[PDB]
Amino acid sequence: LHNGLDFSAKVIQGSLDSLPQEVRKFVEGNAQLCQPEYIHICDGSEEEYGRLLAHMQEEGVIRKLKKYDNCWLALTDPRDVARIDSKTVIITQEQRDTVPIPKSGQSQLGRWMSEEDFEKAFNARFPGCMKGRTMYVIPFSMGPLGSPLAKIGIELTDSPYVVASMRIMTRMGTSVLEALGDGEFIKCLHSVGCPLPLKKPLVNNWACNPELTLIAHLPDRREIISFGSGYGGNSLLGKKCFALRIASRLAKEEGWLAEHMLILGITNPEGKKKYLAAAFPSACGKTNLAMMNPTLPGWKVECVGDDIAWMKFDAQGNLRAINPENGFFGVAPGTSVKTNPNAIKTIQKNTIFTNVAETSDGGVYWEGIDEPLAPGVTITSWKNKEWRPQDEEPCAHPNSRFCTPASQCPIIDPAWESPEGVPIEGIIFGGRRPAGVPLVYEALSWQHGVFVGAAMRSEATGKVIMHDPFAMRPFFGYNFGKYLAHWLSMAHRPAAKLPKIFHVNWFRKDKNGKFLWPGFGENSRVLEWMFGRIEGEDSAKLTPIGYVPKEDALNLKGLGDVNVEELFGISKEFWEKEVEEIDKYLEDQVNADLPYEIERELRALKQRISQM
Ligand SMILES: Nc1nc2c(ncn2[C@@H]2O[C@H](COP(=O)(O)OP(=O)(O)OP(=O)(O)O)[C@@H](O)[C@H]2O)c(=O)[nH]1
Ligand SMILES: [Mn+2]
Ligand SMILES: [Mn+2]
Ligand code: NA
Repeated sequence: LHNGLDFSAKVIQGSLDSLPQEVRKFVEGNAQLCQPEYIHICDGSEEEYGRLLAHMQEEGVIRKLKKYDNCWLALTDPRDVARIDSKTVIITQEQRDTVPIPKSGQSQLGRWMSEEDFEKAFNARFPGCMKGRTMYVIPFSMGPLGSPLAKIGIELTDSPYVVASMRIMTRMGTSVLEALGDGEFIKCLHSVGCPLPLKKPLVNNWACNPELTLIAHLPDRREIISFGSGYGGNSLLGKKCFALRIASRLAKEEGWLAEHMLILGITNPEGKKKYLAAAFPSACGKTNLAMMNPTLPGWKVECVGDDIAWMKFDAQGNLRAINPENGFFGVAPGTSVKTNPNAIKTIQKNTIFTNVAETSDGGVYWEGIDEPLAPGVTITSWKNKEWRPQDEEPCAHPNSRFCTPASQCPIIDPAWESPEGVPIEGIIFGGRRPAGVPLVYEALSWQHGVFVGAAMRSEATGKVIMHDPFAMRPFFGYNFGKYLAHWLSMAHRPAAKLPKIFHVNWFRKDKNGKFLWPGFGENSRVLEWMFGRIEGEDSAKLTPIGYVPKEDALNLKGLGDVNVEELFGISKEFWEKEVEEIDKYLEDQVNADLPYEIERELRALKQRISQM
């Protein structure tokens, strides 16, 4: 009767008419709601990318890092990398489907919001929120195009930084739209929450709305709706919202697993290769392991992924894993030639850095780079101030990131994009435990291994030790007890070849606070032991917590005087306290949804400890 709800006049790249019907409805419906000035349907081309970077550069949104080949630096409003799992929620009809109902306290395992409450929140945020801005339409694949394990999303965003970063971290553009056709997709809606004219002053040329920041997941509607943050997991909606929260619920429904795991391939000196997955929390070194440079001669490690694993048993019973990401969104501080040489070589081109320091010669700098600068070279911190080594403040934000293409990693695995995925033979859990937990132990069974994941604890970074089951505490898409049952159910599947489960601790300290294990490339010696155990080698000693390496089973040559007594010590007094703490945690936090098999493993461990 007038123009309908036809936004064709506002399209500045692409065509609404060429979009699949349901994608068009999603775009136009949100264009009506958010009132963007323009619509840009991303094609994923190199020209689109380069021009958007130059535009952001011209506006002061990012700076070019002149030392490198096509690298860039964004400095955020410091409010936009504050703690916001308080503002991260999942909407379902029933709270219990999202989190177990705890016995004593508040839940640590997720944060539910009612549908009613969410609709009020949404109505208070999104209407007119993109006024004066371009709505970018990002078609993206999580996983290799045409992998039967891949899933597709469409992200609408008003942030060019999100567009640039999603090109790196996902497969993005016209080829995705063509692969999608009329199939299902996850609807991803994002706004920085700063319509023009700006109602509040812009800090550091970084649009955000901290007071209204809210990151919502609606698994029954296949929707992620995120408002007010331009940063990381809040804005790149593939990264955690899709990769873990939505995907874990899809996995539950469909019979697969979505996990906070690296995936690596390891080849021995006789050419035999195995793939392993490992779940460690933030600050516990997944990215270091995934890209490891092994010290043991004749061994090779190659990287499939450093953060997310989507895993499904195939008809032959093999546990096939893909990396659903297209890049590495890695913590910058602590990355050096020493700790991650392969990362150092990946990130010197075509990489976007956020919240690190800049050197006067146009390079990057951060705590732990271990790379001295020439006299006269000066440093600008992530707060855009002159910075000196003898100051209180760090030069980079402690969780600042690089965002780099996976294809550039010099040890990227030749099957990192194989659509069928890679066959996983081992799953590793671990965190930071300064006391009591040995370097490595092996679980006694699948059920025991699921308990080991469930019981994971890690020192926060007096000190505090917190539970982080499966390294998924921030990320469960649904009730953690039901997740445990889902894991346990894999054992009753036809022909499943259940991988061996291990627990590691890189972080045990002696009584003066010194690390007992050197770690990093030396962890290859632990992987050698795991490799042998998967192969059935008689290299294990039974203990109350699981199997540990026999005396002399680990290759310790070249390590000198490693204190093996302390590094492998298992104390009854420590483990008595441990099991009690785990018992109380699971009772409180999982309560009526704790599977029988987990409670049984808890009872069994308590019993074996009692007989020490
Ligand atoms: N002592 C020791 N520290 C390690 C080792 N591997 C990694 N680290 C430490 O782990 C930290 C880096 O881990 P992150 O990159 O935060 O961990 P991540 O698991 O990749 O975290 P996300 O990217 O947030 O998922 C640094 O403090 C490293 O020094 C190791 O083998 N030994
Ligand atoms: Mn990482
Ligand atoms: Mn992570
Ligand atoms: Na900035």
